[PDB]
Amino acid sequence: DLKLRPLEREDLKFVHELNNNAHIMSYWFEEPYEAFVELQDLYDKHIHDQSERRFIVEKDNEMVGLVELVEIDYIHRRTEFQIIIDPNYQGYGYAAEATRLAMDYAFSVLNMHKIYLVVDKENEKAVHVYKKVGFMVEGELLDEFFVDGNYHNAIRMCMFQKQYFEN
Amino acid sequence: DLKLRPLEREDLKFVHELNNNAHIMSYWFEEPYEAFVELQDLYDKHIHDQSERRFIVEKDNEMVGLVELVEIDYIHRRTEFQIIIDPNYQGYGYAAEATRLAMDYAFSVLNMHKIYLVVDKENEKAVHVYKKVGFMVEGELLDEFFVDGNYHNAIRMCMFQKQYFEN
Amino acid sequence: DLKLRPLEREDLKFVHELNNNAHIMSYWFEEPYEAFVELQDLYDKHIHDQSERRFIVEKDNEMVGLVELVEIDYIHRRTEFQIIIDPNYQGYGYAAEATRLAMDYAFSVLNMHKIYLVVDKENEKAVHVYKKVGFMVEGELLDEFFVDGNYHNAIRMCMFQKQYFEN
Amino acid sequence: DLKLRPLEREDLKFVHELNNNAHIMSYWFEEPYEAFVELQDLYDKHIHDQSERRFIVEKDNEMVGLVELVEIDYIHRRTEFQIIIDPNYQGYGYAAEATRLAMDYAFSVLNMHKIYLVVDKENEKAVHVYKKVGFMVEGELLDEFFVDGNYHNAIRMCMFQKQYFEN
Amino acid sequence: DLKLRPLEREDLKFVHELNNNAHIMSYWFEEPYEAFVELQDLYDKHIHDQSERRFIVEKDNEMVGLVELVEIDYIHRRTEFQIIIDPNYQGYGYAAEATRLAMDYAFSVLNMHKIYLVVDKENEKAVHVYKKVGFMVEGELLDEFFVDGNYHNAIRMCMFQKQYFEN
Amino acid sequence: DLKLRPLEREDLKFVHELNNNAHIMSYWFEEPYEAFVELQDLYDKHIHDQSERRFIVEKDNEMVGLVELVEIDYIHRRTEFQIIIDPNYQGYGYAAEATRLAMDYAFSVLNMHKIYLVVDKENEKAVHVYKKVGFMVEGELLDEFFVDGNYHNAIRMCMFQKQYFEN
Amino acid sequence: DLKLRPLEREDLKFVHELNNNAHIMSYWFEEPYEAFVELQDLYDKHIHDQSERRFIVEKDNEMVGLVELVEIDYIHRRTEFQIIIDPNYQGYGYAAEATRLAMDYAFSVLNMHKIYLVVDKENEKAVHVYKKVGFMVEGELLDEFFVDGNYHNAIRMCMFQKQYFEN
Amino acid sequence: DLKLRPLEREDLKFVHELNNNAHIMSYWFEEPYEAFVELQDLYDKHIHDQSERRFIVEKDNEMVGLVELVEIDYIHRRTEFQIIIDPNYQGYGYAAEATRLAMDYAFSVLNMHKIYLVVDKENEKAVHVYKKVGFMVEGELLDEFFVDGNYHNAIRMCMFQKQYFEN
Amino acid sequence: DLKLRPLEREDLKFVHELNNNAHIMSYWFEEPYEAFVELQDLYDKHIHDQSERRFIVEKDNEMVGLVELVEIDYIHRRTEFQIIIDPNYQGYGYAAEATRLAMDYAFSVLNMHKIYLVVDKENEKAVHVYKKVGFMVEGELLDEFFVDGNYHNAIRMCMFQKQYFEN
Amino acid sequence: DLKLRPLEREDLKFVHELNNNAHIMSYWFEEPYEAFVELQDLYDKHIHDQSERRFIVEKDNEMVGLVELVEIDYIHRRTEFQIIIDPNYQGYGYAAEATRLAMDYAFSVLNMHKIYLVVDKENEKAVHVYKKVGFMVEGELLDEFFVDGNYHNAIRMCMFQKQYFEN
Amino acid sequence: DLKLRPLEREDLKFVHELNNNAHIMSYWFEEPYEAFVELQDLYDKHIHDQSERRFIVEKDNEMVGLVELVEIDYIHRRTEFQIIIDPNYQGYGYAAEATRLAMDYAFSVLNMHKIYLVVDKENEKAVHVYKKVGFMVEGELLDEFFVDGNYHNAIRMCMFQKQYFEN
Amino acid sequence: DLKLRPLEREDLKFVHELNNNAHIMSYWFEEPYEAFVELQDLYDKHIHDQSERRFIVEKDNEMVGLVELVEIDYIHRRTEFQIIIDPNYQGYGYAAEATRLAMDYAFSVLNMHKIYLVVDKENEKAVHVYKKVGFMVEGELLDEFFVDGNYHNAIRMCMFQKQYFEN
Repeated sequence: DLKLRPLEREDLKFVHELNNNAHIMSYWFEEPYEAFVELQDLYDKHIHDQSERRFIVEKDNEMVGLVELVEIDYIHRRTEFQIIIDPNYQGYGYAAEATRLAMDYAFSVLNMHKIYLVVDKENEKAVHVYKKVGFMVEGELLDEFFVDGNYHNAIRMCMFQKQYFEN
Repeated sequence: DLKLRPLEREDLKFVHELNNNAHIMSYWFEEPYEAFVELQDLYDKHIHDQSERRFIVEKDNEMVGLVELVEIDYIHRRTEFQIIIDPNYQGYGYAAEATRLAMDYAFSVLNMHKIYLVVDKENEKAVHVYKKVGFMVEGELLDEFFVDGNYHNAIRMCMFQKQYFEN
Repeated sequence: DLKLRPLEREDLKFVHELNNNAHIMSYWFEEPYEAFVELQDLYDKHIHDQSERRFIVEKDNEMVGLVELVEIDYIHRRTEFQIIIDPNYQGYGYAAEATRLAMDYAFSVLNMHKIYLVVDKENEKAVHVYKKVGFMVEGELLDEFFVDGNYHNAIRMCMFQKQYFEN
Repeated sequence: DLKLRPLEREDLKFVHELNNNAHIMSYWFEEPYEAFVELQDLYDKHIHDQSERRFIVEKDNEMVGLVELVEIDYIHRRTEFQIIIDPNYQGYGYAAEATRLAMDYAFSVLNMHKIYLVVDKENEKAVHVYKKVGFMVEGELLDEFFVDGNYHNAIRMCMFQKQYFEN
Repeated sequence: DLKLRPLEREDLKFVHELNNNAHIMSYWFEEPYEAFVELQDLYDKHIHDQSERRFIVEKDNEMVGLVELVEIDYIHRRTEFQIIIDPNYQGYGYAAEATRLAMDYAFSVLNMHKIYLVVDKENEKAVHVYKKVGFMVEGELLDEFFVDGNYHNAIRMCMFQKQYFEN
Repeated sequence: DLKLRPLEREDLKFVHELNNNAHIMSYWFEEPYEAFVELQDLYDKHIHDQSERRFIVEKDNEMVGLVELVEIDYIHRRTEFQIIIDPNYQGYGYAAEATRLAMDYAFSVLNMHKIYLVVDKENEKAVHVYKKVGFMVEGELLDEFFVDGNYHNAIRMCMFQKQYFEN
Repeated sequence: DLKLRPLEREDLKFVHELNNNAHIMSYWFEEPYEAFVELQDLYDKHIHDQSERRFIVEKDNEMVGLVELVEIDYIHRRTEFQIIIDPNYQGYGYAAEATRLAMDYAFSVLNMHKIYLVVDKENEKAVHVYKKVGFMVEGELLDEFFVDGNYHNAIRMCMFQKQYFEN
Repeated sequence: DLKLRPLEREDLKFVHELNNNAHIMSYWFEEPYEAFVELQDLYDKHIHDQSERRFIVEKDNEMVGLVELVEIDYIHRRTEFQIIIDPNYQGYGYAAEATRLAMDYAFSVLNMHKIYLVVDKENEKAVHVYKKVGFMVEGELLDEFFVDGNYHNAIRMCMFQKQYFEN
Repeated sequence: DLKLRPLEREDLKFVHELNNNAHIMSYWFEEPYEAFVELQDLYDKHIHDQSERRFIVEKDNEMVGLVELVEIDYIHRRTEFQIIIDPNYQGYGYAAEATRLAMDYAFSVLNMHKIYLVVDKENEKAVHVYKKVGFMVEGELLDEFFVDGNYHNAIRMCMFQKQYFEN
Repeated sequence: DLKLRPLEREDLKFVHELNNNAHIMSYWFEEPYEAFVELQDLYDKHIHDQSERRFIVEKDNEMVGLVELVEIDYIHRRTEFQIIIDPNYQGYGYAAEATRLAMDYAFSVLNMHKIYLVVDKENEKAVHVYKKVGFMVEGELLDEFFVDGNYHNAIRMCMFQKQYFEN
Repeated sequence: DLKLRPLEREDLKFVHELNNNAHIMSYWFEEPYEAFVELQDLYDKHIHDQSERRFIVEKDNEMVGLVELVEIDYIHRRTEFQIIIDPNYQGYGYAAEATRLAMDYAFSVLNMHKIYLVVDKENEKAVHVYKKVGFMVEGELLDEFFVDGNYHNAIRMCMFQKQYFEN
Repeated sequence: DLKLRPLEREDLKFVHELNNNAHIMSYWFEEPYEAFVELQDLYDKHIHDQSERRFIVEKDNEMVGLVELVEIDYIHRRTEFQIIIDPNYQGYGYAAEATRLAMDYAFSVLNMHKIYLVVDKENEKAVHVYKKVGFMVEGELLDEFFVDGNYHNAIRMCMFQKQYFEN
């Protein structure tokens, strides 16, 4: 069955391969990086930084994706969620299960009150998967991302602890 | 007439006095601080950090407030705006003029495409001043801030470069 | 009226005097200290450590005591509380008022779920103060502290967020 | 026969595996860690820190678990005890034997006056093991740990030097 | 098909060979270097410097050249472009294709307003390539470079964002 | 008579005032700075950097402006020139005299082959000053600077060693 | 009445004056020192070292001597005791009272099991004062100290916690 | 024949194996250590420290034990002696020969005036071997060591240079 | 054909072998060195130092010598020249060709105005090769070098850029 | 009478004032400097560097000039000599006396074999003073210095130990 | 009466004046120094170095000279002695009295076996002083020091512990 | 034939073996060392220290001994000499030949005026070797070295430059 495990430094190569194929502008603890050694230096720099928690999503000891809890705020008890899945594993529905795992970790382990995520308004699939797992649309950010030649809006969706526990 | 000038280290005391009276949870380059020496250490640490630009708002060589451009993104050309004015100067309408100064700096000097801000949904004054100076409501963030005993929603408002230049 | 303000480095001298007359074995972020320069070095070392919050409790710009929230756990949302009042102010009831200030900060600002404290079972007046302000006895720790020649029991008392909000 | 030996750096991998399968929120000298390199850096940082002693409990040159004496206070002569046994060894009674080993070390080598431990009140089998080896119930901590979705009480149990020497 | 990928540290050897056969006076973040270890030290020093972006241009997992965006100015939104192709690949037109790749990255990802480059006025084939891909002649710099015994003029050529988007 | 002297650290305050009233986006060894302590740290960091030479232009022990030779290239023997005069001294012709001083230093002391400068094409009075002192127009840079709301062209002007020596 | 207080860095001068007149071979955390700046550097180096505790002996806010607990062993619960009194205060019997204060601190605060001291066998006064306050002779060390031209034996005397508490 | 040689870092493993089997509380330049990497760090820290000299005791290039001269005092010309022999080599009488080697080194090379050692009063074998090689009983230290559940006295024995040279 | 290439750190061994057989007093950036690790440390220390440029002289990927441009003065545009050739390659006339290569680099790449060298007045071969390639005698330095038992004079020879370009 | 004394850091200001009025290109341990703080940093960096010795030339506790022994070679026993005298003291003949003092120091204290100096061939005064004190012309360096618009030759003069001692 | 006291850092100025008027080539822990800041840096570097002991010799709280014990060898128990007295005090015999003070310190405190000193064979008055206080001539070192133009012999004189104790 | 070569770091092992079998108290730049890593650290620390020169004396690429020039004084032009030959080579006369090699280096390369050495007066064969190669007896040092139980005299022998050149 699908599993989460803490992200190890030895896994960074895999992570890089991910961020290579999906996009070109990747960040680590909100600092931008392009090359693998950049990613390694940021990892070493933020080794004990508790503002972000990252998990490898595994299927029978096989690395199939990455879950990221970023901008963790332990006073307002909220965190932003980001998920990436290897395109060699699309169709198995792993996105929803990994999102559910991350929801369980954030609400049941981290004792968070709110989870939120931001998707491009073109990616209607992402909006449907996230509505599937229980997210509600919270806002529409105007020209939030300059994507390949022009500005794109984004959908911010959110979900809360007590709503999650009762499902 | 009202003026902006670059924030100097020697001004930090004033800043602290501000953040003392208005709230209790203050940040510097997204790191939290309580005491004055904490603020000084963060200032020294982020001295050349260009992700945030801060200005003292002056009235005839008198310090009346603070303007902050934070989360500056030079690729997506956006920045978040925060303003604080000494309560010994409320009524003179300095909030709107300082916001206009910051708008001019961000759009005409920094060449930003978008400015946005976030206010508590209780502060209906802030919503009206910002609508006055031309901001449009962009979203409503749900239980975004734990404020003195319970969660509060927030209004995210925004404004764009070309809209600004034509007014 | 009685108020809290963030502990500044320039206040450490006052703190030292307190911990000198009241106790002889004092700690700073769980490290022991005796001399003033020890306290200063510990302060500088733990300047941004968010596991402890310290406040000077002031009466009309006069320093009257110290409030400490220590062992702050932002996942289990609990913190231990320690209070010291200058013995030149007994009778004004400043202990209970400062404890109430600290309760408001912990429950309404820090969003804590539980506050707890430990007192010597000899000091029945502290137990009476804390029962007054709403703490409940939670346990009795056996021979927890070696006090002036022999072991003493201690009372662990606690209070919870919603019970505080309903009173 | 079962034995203790000092924890070596080369053993950390084993330790990690333990803390991975048993828990997800693990600490090293009261600092939290998730990944293996985090554990290694914390180990290196607290190499000579005498506030904690850790032992590998071995059965015929085979690593079967971990004993931890933490929060060692050499003035009040007390320490908290934590034990972990690989779940591949339930039934051999290794928990009680390792706990007895740790008692002998703490009382006969460290010259401690008191040992205490904290267990979830759900795990009645740990309470039974510790009552077997001579621990007495000392207190019940209310909502001390947020465990998988809700707060749990905890049992604090303790044992003293002369009572151990007479048994 | 021809592609760009982020320059890795492990690629520096290839880069060196390029800059050795093509030129003898090479720079890295505007600091001069001759030997391989010089290049490595400069790379390590400017690892997170965002004023330059470098890409390996690859043809079917084979390293065929180097693209450099230097003097990146995120306020005036302009960058200088430099291209190198292994002389073992003349005729395949890789210069123009790599330049087009770099244009797409600069205008569509970096949100740049202007790209410019400087060529020796002797190399009319580079001027022809750049005119092909859409660059316009902007100026003639007088005796800008001392080349093999005497001074040479240089052609500064440029291209703008909307003109690129409409072609 | 007007004279040049080496820029001292104790002069930085004056420099700041200049760059504050004249511009808002100022650089030091091509790194941007806003506040005074930023300028001081940059000065200390580039103390022995020989790529830039800065002089205070003085009139009878009175500080009247700043001359900067930047981007000094000792192989191609060229340098860019920047001049600032306190606006309290317009009419005395100090700009041209200071520029002549800088020409003498660059051509007769530094043994430079070429001097160049860049001006906004709006400022026809600077172009007139520089044409007076012997500079020739070399090029027109298109939309090189984003100035107060829109892009401006710039004039690049230059002068050579032997032409200077024969005049 | 006579008092102990923690040794402050600002007191080191006084300490030096002591160690100047009594002997010529003085140590700080078992490292030898002669000059005042040597003493200051050792103090700074061992600032948090808990193997030695030092107290200023005060008479009505007047510095009259020094108490030192050295070679503190928190496992075997023993410490060596050293006392020095300003010769401008001999006759008042301050030696015995300061020794009694130090005994109370070691046995009642530090929870020590044994105190011991070593005196030259010539100093028969020291042997009588220490026998007065309850020390028993424990051993005679042969040629233990080379004193001003020849070797001297030493008397090691000791006293235990339970013996102290019952007097 | 039996030999001494300087202790090398590469020998530390052997040393650890010794201190593992004999006792559980081991020190290096008076700092306590448990694990092998702790021992290595202390060795590196005190590499040039001349207050202790350590020798490997060898029998035909085979490591059979360890000799330690600690607390070396070059002014009073004395040193404490400690010897450990692998229990796989008991019976060959190597203890006395290694002690004789160390005596020769201390008196004939180091020019020491006095050697002393401390043994548990239970180890009557150690007292007889040391009396055999010429040590005289010097004192009996009361409850000097907390050994496995209760306090033990110790015998301090010593021997002098001129007495040694004449035997 | 004979070639120059930038000196790499991996070549230092070869260099050492050279400086071993020819002389005994060798320098690196004017600091003296004897052993190989000394040379490596100097190389690492002066890695980016542009006051000296060194080239390996190669014959068909075979290392046959070393060219050194030292005391490079970019203001007076002069540099001292030193050449060393492996004695296993004497007779092929490589000295003159390597000197010609270095002349071309200094005059045509570095834009130097003057090259000079210093030879022992005994080495009449060196004077003839250098006169062959176009050097003119510039001076005779008296007792400039203490060579193997007595002082030797030296011949300083020089050549200029324009003289070189016209041959 | 005229005196030499070791150059103190507190004298650097005077030195700067010298190097300000005479020339514009000044060096310290062969590194170039312009500003006073540059000179201070070089002084601190080369504080124990014995390759250069500098003396203040004093007339009745009044600072009148500077003597520099540079490029000191302790193997070939030679040093270059440089002298600067305040123009407010020209005519008193202090140049020759300071040169004689420096000659005595170099030959009689430093045990040097040769002193040499280099002067511009225009300064015929310097050649006559140095011939006066006993220097012999050793060489004429061609276009050695680029001086204010064109190249100048230099005269290198020298003098030897035994010649000096016999006068 | 004449006395010794440990050399303080604040005394270095006095020391400098001494070594300036008496000599010109002075050393500190065998490193050479000329200027005052050199002496201060050397002092700070060798602060805890026990190979040298320095004393100010004082007459009624007035600084009259310097005593130095250098090259202290605690194994061979020997030290070299150097003495300096302000020339404003010749006739009072302070040299011999200070030398006797130093003898008492070396033989009675440091437990040295031998003291030795080296004087120029010209100074027969120092040889007479040292013969007076009990030194014996031990050797004549040939051309040991280059003194003001030529080599001088030196007298090495010595004294031993028991001979001192019997006089 | 016998030759000298510069001591490399990779040779230290050999050196250690020498100093182990010949002596037990060995020094490196006058700092004492026992173990191999001590020697390595001392070597690394004094890598560029020019006060000592060390050579491996080799016979046909075979390491046969060590030559050391220590206490090199470049002002008084003297150095102490120390020689060690592997005892597996007695009879070949390598001591005298290596000493002659060292003489040639010191007098003909280093331009030294005097060489001196110190031998135990017991070793008459070293005195005979050194008298053979031209050393003259200069002095007899009394009880200079504590050797294996008692003090020994030493012979100081020397040789001068011109006497060497005439033989």
